[PDB]
Amino acid sequence: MKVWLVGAYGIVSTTAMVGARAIERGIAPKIGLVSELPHFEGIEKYAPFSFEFGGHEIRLLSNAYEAAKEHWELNRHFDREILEAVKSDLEGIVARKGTALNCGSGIKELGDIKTLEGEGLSLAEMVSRIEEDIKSFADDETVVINVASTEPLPNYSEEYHGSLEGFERMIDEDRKEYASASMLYAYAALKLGLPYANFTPSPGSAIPALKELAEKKGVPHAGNDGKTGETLVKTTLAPMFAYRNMEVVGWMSYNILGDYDGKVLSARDNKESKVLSKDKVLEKMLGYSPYSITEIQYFPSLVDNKTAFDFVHFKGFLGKLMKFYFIWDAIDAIVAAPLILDIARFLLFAKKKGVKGVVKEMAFFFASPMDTNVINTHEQFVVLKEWYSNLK
Amino acid sequence: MKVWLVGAYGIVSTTAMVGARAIERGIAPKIGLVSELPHFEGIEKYAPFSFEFGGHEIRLLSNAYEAAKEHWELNRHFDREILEAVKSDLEGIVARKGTALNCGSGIKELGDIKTLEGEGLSLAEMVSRIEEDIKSFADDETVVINVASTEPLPNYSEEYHGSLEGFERMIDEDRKEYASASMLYAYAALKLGLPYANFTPSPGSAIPALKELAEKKGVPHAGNDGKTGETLVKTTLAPMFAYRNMEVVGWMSYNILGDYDGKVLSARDNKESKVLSKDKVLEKMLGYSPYSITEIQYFPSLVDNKTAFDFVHFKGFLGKLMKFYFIWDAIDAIVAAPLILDIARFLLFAKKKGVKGVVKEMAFFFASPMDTNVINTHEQFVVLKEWYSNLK
Amino acid sequence: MKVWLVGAYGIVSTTAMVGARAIERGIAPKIGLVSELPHFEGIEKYAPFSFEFGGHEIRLLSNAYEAAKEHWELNRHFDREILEAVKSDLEGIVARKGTALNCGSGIKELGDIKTLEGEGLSLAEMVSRIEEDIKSFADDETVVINVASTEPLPNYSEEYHGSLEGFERMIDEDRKEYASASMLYAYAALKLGLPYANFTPSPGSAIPALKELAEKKGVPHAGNDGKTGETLVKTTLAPMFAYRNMEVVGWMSYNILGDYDGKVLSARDNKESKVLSKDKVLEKMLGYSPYSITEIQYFPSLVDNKTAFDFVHFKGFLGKLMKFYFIWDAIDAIVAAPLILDIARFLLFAKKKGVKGVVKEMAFFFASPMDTNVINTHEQFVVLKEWYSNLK
Amino acid sequence: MKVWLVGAYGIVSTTAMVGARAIERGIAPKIGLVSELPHFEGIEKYAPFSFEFGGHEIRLLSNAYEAAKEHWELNRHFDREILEAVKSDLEGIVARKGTALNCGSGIKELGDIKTLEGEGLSLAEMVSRIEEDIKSFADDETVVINVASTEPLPNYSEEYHGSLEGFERMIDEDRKEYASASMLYAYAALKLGLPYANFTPSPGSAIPALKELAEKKGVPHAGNDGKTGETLVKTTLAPMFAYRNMEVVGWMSYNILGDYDGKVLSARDNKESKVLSKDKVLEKMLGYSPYSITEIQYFPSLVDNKTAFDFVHFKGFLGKLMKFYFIWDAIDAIVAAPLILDIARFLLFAKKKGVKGVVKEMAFFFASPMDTNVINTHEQFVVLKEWYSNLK
Ligand SMILES: NC(=O)c1ccc[n+]([C@@H]2O[C@H](COP(=O)([O-])OP(=O)(O)OC[C@H]3O[C@@H](n4cnc5c(N)ncnc54)[C@H](O)[C@@H]3O)[C@@H](O)[C@H]2O)c1
Ligand SMILES: NC(=O)c1ccc[n+]([C@@H]2O[C@H](COP(=O)([O-])OP(=O)(O)OC[C@H]3O[C@@H](n4cnc5c(N)ncnc54)[C@H](O)[C@@H]3O)[C@@H](O)[C@H]2O)c1
Ligand SMILES: NC(=O)c1ccc[n+]([C@@H]2O[C@H](COP(=O)([O-])OP(=O)(O)OC[C@H]3O[C@@H](n4cnc5c(N)ncnc54)[C@H](O)[C@@H]3O)[C@@H](O)[C@H]2O)c1
Ligand SMILES: NC(=O)c1ccc[n+]([C@@H]2O[C@H](COP(=O)([O-])OP(=O)(O)OC[C@H]3O[C@@H](n4cnc5c(N)ncnc54)[C@H](O)[C@@H]3O)[C@@H](O)[C@H]2O)c1
Ligand code: NA
Ligand code: NA
Repeated sequence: MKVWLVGAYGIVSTTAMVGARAIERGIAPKIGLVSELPHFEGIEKYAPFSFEFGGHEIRLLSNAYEAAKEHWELNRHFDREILEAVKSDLEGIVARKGTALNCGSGIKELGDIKTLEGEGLSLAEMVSRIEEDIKSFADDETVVINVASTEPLPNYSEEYHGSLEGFERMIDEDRKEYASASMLYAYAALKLGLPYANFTPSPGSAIPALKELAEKKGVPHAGNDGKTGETLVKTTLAPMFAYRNMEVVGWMSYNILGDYDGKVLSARDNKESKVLSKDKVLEKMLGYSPYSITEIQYFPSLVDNKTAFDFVHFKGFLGKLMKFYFIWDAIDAIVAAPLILDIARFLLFAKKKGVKGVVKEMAFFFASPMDTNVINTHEQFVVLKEWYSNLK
Repeated sequence: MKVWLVGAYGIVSTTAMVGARAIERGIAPKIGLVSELPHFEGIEKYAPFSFEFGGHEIRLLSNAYEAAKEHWELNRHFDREILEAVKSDLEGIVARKGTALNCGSGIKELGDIKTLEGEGLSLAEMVSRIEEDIKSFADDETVVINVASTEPLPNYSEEYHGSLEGFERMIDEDRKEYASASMLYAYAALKLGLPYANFTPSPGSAIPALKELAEKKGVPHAGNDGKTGETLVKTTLAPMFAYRNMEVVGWMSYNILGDYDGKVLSARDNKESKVLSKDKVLEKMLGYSPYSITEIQYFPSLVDNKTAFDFVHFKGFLGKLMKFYFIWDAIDAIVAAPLILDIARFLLFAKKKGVKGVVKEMAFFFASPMDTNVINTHEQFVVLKEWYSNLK
Repeated sequence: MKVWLVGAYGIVSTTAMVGARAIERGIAPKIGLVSELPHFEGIEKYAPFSFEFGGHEIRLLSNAYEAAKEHWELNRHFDREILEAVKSDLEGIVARKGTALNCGSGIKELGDIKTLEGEGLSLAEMVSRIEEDIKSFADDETVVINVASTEPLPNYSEEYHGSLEGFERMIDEDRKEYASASMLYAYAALKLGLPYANFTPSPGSAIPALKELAEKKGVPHAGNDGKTGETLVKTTLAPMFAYRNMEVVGWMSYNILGDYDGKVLSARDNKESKVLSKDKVLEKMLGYSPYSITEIQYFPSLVDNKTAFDFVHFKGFLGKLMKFYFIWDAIDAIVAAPLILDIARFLLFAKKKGVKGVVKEMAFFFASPMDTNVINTHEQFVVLKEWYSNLK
Repeated sequence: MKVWLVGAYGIVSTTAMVGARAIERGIAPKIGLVSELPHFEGIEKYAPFSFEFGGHEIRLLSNAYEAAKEHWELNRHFDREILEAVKSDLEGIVARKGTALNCGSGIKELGDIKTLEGEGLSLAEMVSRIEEDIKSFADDETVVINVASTEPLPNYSEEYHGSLEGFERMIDEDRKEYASASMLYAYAALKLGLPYANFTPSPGSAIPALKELAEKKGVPHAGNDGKTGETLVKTTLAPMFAYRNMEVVGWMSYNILGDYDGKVLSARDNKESKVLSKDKVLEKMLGYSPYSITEIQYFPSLVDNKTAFDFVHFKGFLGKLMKFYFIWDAIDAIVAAPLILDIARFLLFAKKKGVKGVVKEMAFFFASPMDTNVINTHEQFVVLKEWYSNLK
């Protein structure tokens, strides 16, 4: 299958590419791949483990190997022998210039960038380049996945976001104020009849306009925002207090990280998308609102080794207060990268099975899952297993 | 309903009694009570929130109020106004002298004790006092729950434990070597047609002899070992790694506590029952065996404020190792005490609904649940909800 | 001796008062009192353990017992028997209405307040009430200590802060813009020839104008900002990396707390005083600047139980990076309150020994110590011991 | 200078060798070297940064490069380019067969070993091989440092350990029962007039017999047991509670590690040497005995990445209990290896300055420092600085 990655030179993107190749060459295990669990045996009938890659970027590098290597130098998150083994493969992956339209002040942290909008292109002209890029690469087994930097909250517009007609009128009118890069890539993917997933808390296809487009086109889509680390633990652990009839009175989540993701998320406007995603999970599992504080701060020495410190203050029998602490220490690209490959496979599977619109049953992968109130990790995994079984 | 508590003067026992009374008087909330979750509405039809208490003990105190107060002085785990409010009530609860037969070297840590066996009584004579004590208290809504100190592993015997006939032959023969206090209390309870639960990892009714007895008598029973803190987190969290196809390579669980439970568990023979319970959970959820280390050490300054430190070392994508730490800081009697009341209620419910034998669907309460391979906290809670629904 | 406490109804203030009385009555130990260490034996010759209290406040309560009780209800940070024992004593302590001039937006978090400036009083008129309040209480063994809410950074003024003449010209001119409450209380104390200490990071007497005043008057003064918890650990631990020739590349300090101090510090302008104090310590001990992030966030369930999470990322041999984490869990008023009594005693001692100006050798108590580059806790304690020895 | 390393193929030993070479070649910084702090400028006059290596071992490898590489494969604790750069250098370092006499049951965990005693050699014959090995390598700038596996407590003997005459009588009598490998290597080193240091808690030269020998020969010696991680933090932090007149009521230290050191220390007899060293530090800094629990458990996934979890329970003002937690996450060989080079340099310095007997002022490096009650890290560092200054 083919995967078009928006933000193709990112650490998550390049690790997914390195990882695909290393597994295909038989020099890495299948650990971390949800699609490789016994319950999903038979997936390879519709979505075998075989990947070709293309994508959009705004940072300037020659190919995905120079990109993967840049990240590897700072993080060393796979062995040099894996880097060497996948070199000629990744050297052949060359991203196309994309759009960073309305992607927030955090974008400046990426350094040297080139964009479609910086060429003077209108919305219609940008959509045409984006679509030409993708359609030149795409086949009948192609999926588009957004792993680009996190955008700020979009400028609100009922008219331009509320219906596909309104959104297409937005493009016709070149009303850039109400468009963001993530909507334009999603629009392009769905217009081309290609399954789409959003690994970020940027809007992407999560607006009614694009939800309507996906349904009309009969195209499956999924998101938003990878649930890889702290939020995974949060949606696994929070239910434990509810099952035991305890009240969570306070929940602190402090996340520190470096690298390009920490760098963009350090900006107050970009950060807001992520912070809301992380916070709002508690109410959806508990029914009520614990005093919740969630922060992300740049901490350059950690690079891609995002560390989270959580503190849960909870009441039990006779109103007595008690304390739980956790510290999560992992490489963000390690927990994220296989999920990209898993999502591509589940999207292709769903496409072949005639699924269209929001694949709500893919909630398990996401911190802000579209069209569902299933947030509990355990319930989500059951829903994913049962969905697949019902379609296999 | 009536509850006979073996280890009636313990901190868990006395807190359950204090808590029952405080709720009944309307000066405490219902927080911590699983039987009070919306899904279990209607339980009060069969098991209303109303408790009378008796029990067995070996430590010397006048009544359960002097006992509750002893623990309260060191822990202060409920307000003085709760202590005062429940005083005359608990003053009327007077334990009967029980047996500490083969309850391990840790028993010495309890200080001044008196026992049935120290009177020179045979197994048959001890069973008769135990049964006379219970039957004098019991009615048709009475349950027996063991919350006594944790015993060592029992002396192995196929003959005396393997069948009810063999066990009754053991008593007839006064073969004390193959009996423990927890089996004798369980035997007495089941012989009297009373539902029984074991909040400890002592054998209790978890031997084939007594399992056979419960079935024959048509009596429901449950256990073993309250899952209140570290083991709860372990059975909630471990599944998260499996769902994400990660390998747990190492799991450290270090528990430090004081008070009488830490004191008895400091003894190497008693400790073994608990350590096995805590450890064996991982394999049953994962399918394989992470390098697992579990320890309990006495630490007197903490008193009943058991603190656990856990460290999970795990592999993900491309074999990369990552780290998760947690620290649990709670009052053991706070997380345990409502479960005693919940168990009494669910046992009475099951009794009225014609349930008999091991109530495997009560696994949710226990670290070593009898007759089940359902260990996952989420699966256990679903099983408990579905069980109740199917019987309501 | 007598102690005038600015912010007399605060949790630190009222705990110091409760604590003084309880020790004097012989129902509490002397634990926590630096002035009670063997090395300071003989202090009682000049500053015996004997305290009378008065002070300024802006929150509305009848006396210091109602104030201490308000905090005790939420925190329970000493036993009810201590509360009862010190009741009639604290009932006789009645604060006088003070000034909250330019004390930042965080002041609004205190609820119902009354102030001198809200009466329409000029700077000269306010200074006269403040001075009349203090001088009516003061004797030849009286000290003034500021434990009021933390102020924002003051409005900068070379002219009005740079010399005593400029500062007195500020008052004559009623130029409120360049005055804050903490400077006015400090001015009043020093004008009255009374030793002064600032337990907060508010400016207080730490401006050249007031430093000049203290010298002229021959009066000892000390500050700023109690070093009680996270910053104490930081100044104890940081030196360990320097001694071992390791480079600290990153230091995260995250502090969460509730109660009135967390409430005022939640305001972005007030918070800035504290955050700078906490951060700048590293450079002064290390010679260089680790990437340092320090935050304080309100977290109401913790009340006065401030919890800090720190993360130290450090390089050693061959440039290899390593990790250290700590979690501090204490009651802020517990670590602060004895230091108030200690400071009063050391200030009276210094006064009797003819010390005047900044008592730099009291650095040990403070996170922003005036007139010194001694920050290391170990060096500070040696300096304090040697200072006292040289004057005893 | 030359350094003879007992346990030459260990991870600490081989990292010190790799590190020496990498610095000398100018491809690594001087971070981690105490001898490279500004205060020790001028050391290079007597002990320049220049190292040749030999040593004793019992595990079977061809040379120190194959040994360093074995550890590097599992730990990756320096870059492959460092490994490559120092290859031909380390290939030329070939250990001589040593003795593992009375080195405990933990020795079995090392796998395939060959020893002098396994040849049938008496004590006198073994001492002669050990001495011939060392004297063939040694010059006038040679030091012997023990970095071999930790031994159990020795068999007690006043006669054979109490005086040099008694110890030499032990050898003459071939009384192996009262000798251990570490005493024999130390004896050999001192008999040859060579400075000696013990990086382990094995006895080494810390018996009166050998202390007497070192004095007679006019030879400087140092130890015992590297203070690199948890014990360093403990001796840095404990003083903070004393300075503030707080009582430490409990201190938990839990250490988990893998690799050969964790493997040998997993044995109950070997472990005892280390556990006593770690524990006894508190009393020497505090004057009293907090309830202290210290454990070391094998945890193979961590390899040389020893992780410690500490919990400090402490009383302050009014007897209120408070909590401090730390987690130490480092590579043991990283914090240890430069100290080996530092110790060699300080020993050579002391030798040239006419120092003889126990160099008590090297306490700073050690968890069980010989001939001193200075345990506080801050006091130790001052003593080290002042010692050097007084001799430079
Ligand atoms: N565990 C995780 O790493 C994780 C978890 C949840 C969400 N996410 C989200 O996934 C995304 C990728 O994470 P990452 O660590 O790889 O970040 P990254 O910065 O390394 O990669 C993102 C890439 O996108 C490019 N980019 C930014 N805006 C673009 C645009 N408009 N069009 C095309 N390219 C653009 C950047 O130049 C960069 O190369 C981020 O949004 C992140 O917040 C990551
Ligand atoms: N969170 C928890 O507190 C928790 C969780 C799981 C299991 N448990 C188990 O529940 C039990 C109670 O815990 P606790 O903190 O109340 O301990 P506890 O020591 O305070 O109470 C146990 C009581 O049992 C009495 N006893 C001991 N052996 C007896 C015997 N053979 N017959 C009659 N009485 C006997 C003791 O004197 C004591 O009063 C322990 O076995 C404990 O390990 C507790
Ligand atoms: N461990 C610690 O508690 C600690 C450590 C370092 C610094 N401090 C500082 O000490 C101070 C007291 O801490 P706390 O917990 O008692 O806070 P608190 O809010 O309980 O007490 C401060 C009191 O000052 C009063 N106040 C505010 N502004 C005033 C003004 N201008 N004039 C007179 N009264 C005023 C408030 O009404 C309040 O009663 C705070 O500034 C705090 O940041 C505390
Ligand atoms: N941070 C630290 O690594 C640290 C801190 C304090 C103390 N120490 C001590 O330093 C020593 C070395 O630590 P390590 O991690 O390198 O352990 P290691 O096991 O890797 O190295 C020790 C070497 O000594 C050899 N050995 C054992 N007994 C011997 C004997 N009698 N004669 C000659 N060789 C022998 C072993 O084969 C091994 O190669 C251990 O005793 C350890 O406990 C280490
Ligand atoms: Na805690
Ligand atoms: Na870590």
